[PDB]
Formats: sequence, C-alpha cells, structure tokens
Amino acid sequence: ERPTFYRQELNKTIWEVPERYQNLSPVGSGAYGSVCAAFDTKTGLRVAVKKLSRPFQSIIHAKRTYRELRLLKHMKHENVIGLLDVFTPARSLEEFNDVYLVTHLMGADLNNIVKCQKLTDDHVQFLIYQILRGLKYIHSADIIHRDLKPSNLAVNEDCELKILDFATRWYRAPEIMLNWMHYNQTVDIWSVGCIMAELLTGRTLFPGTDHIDQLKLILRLVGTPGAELLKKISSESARNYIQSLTQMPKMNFANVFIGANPLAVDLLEKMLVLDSDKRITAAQALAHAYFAQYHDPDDEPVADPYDQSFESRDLLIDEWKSLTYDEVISFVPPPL
Ligand SMILES: CN1CCN(c2cc(-c3ccncc3)c(Cl)nn2)CC1
Ligand SMILES: Fc1ccc(-c2n[nH]cc2-c2ccncc2)cc1
Ligand code: NA
Repeated sequence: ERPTFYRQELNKTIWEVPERYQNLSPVGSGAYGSVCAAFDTKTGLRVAVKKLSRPFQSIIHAKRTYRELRLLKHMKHENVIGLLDVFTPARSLEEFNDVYLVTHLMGADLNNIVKCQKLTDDHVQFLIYQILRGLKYIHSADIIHRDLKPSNLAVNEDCELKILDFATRWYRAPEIMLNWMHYNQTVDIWSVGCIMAELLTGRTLFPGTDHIDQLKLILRLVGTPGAELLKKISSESARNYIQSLTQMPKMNFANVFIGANPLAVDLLEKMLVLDSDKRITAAQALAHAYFAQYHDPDDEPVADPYDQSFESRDLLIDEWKSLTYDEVISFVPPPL
C-alpha cells in the first residue's frame, strides 16, 4: 500500500517524498512552506511539491494546516489550484509531523507577467475572465479568498490561469481597511478590479504606504462615502475618521482610464464601488459585455457544498493533527 520514500536536503530543509517524484528543484520558499518542482513518473506531468513549515507547532498552525488540506481537497475547477496528491512519510499517527502537497506546476504568476509586458485588451479579457470564473466557483461554496493579488494568480505559457492560496494592502477592499467584521464575498471583486486596472495601465491602482494612506488613495478615485453608505457604519470611531476628512468626489473613470476599452471602464466602475452591497458579483461580471468572446453560461460551474463547521471549533493539538491525518489517508487522486 505504502510507496518507497527517498530522503534529501534542499536549501536548509529536508524532503522525504515517494520515489515517483524525481528531480526536486526549489521554486520559492516563505512563511507558508517550501515549494519544489518535480517530475511525476506516474503521470509524466511536472508537479509542484509543497512541504508545510511547522504544521503542528501551535493551535493556530494545526488548525491552519487542517484548513488548507480540507480546502485544497475540495477545489476541483480549471481556474482554481487543486490537489494532485497529499502524502506523509509517517507510517502512523504518532510519528505524523510532516505534510506534503502536490499540484500541477505553474511556470509564473500574474506579477511576473504584468510588468514584463503591458497586456493588450484581448489578454486582459481572457485573464480576468478566468479569475472571475474561478471566483464564481469559490464563492458558490461560501468561501472568500480575502487575499487576491497578482502573486496569488498562477499562469502558464498557455495564458491559462489558476487561483492560489484561497504589498497585500494594495488590493484589499476598503471595508477590510476599516476593520468591518461583516464583509461579504464582494471583497474579492474589489481585488479583481484593482488587478484588472493594473493590467490595463501597467501601474498599481492604490499603492498606499499604510492603512491610512491606502484609504486616502481609494477615496481619491471613488469619492468619500455618501449618506447611504454612512448609514451602514456602526463603528463610531470609523465615522469619526471618514466624516472628518475633506470630502472627495467620485472621479470620472472614463477620464482616469482614458484610451481603454469603454466596456473595460464600465466593468471597473461596477467592481470598484465603495458600498459592498452594490458591488457586482462574480457571476454577474461573467455576463458583462466585456467577456462576450469567452462567456459561456453552461461552462461556468459551481462547487459542491463545503463543510466549514470546523472553523468554529476549539480543539487540541492532537485533535487537529488527527483530523489532518484522516484527510491524508482518505484522499482520492483525480482521474488521469
Ligand atoms: C503568494 N503566494 C505565491 C505562490 N505561493 C505558492 C505557489 C505554489 C505553486 C503552485 C504551483 N506551481 C508553482 C507554485 C504553491 Cl504549491 N504554494 N504556494 C506561495 C505564496
Ligand atoms: F470609507 C468607507 C469605505 C468603505 C466602506 C464600506 N463599504 N462597504 C462596507 C463598508 C463598511 C466599512 C466599515 N464599517 C462598516 C461598513 C465604508 C466607508
Ligand atoms: Na499544492
């Protein structure tokens, strides 16, 4: 049942992966973990192998490890990164302390291609359509990405895009900047608008230096909140700030994004609305005339129900670790 593992040291960390994965070369490391590119001999595809860093060192870490595994196992969509394999070199639960995730290898992210080439309107259409297509799938399972940004959008040479990890502040919705605890899925739509504006102009839309400067840059373009939006702010300390600034009017998006496709400008206006209740959804954005060449209602599927009840649970270290263990053995690979 269990395959054969081989041990090797890459960078300053260790890797114990099955024999089917060969030629492990590092791609990029961080606080999340170490990612290696490998060749899968069972399928012939190039894969990305991610070793989690300290998966069960604290309650926050153990729950986070369980959350990522449950999330990656549920995502089955062409525009969302999915799990090709999940393994551990441990034979029992007692020695279980390392988790490895395997997925399709993507050569670059949207950050590596935005400044390398100012994208044409046709390429922006295809890239943003793929984001919204994957966002409709994610949002249909009551999941919010919360951290959409160019580095979180993997693209290959074929212009095919996938969402990952479902300055960062440059793409954050203003309701999160104001610490509103009841934001909805439309915070991701705000990030898409910031990303789509960057691809069209080649510039970061809101390159704020801090949480304060970020809001001033946003309010400079979309204007200060009106009376309808002000009625929805319960935090008196929040209103003590917004109602105290110099009131900014909403700028003409056709003038700010001059020379761009008028259909692209119209979509940005519906995406970059201050009031989150009036922001366009992912499903509505797919039907926008900007994506007429790509929109297909019968090929924009939704996700199966996702059980998020674990998020409101207070468990111990071994309990989160044992639940993560169960998800490893119960994994079923996707069909070839
Ligand atoms: C902001 N993010 C940048 C990329 N992140 C990534 C990228 C990958 C990946 C997937 C497929 N092909 C290559 C690499 C993985 Cl597996 N994990 N995190 C790490 C954090
Ligand atoms: F300046 C702003 C910027 C954003 C908002 C906002 N948009 N949608 C929801 C909110 C919001 C922000 C803070 N508290 C409640 C609601 C309100 C005022
Ligand atoms: Na992965």
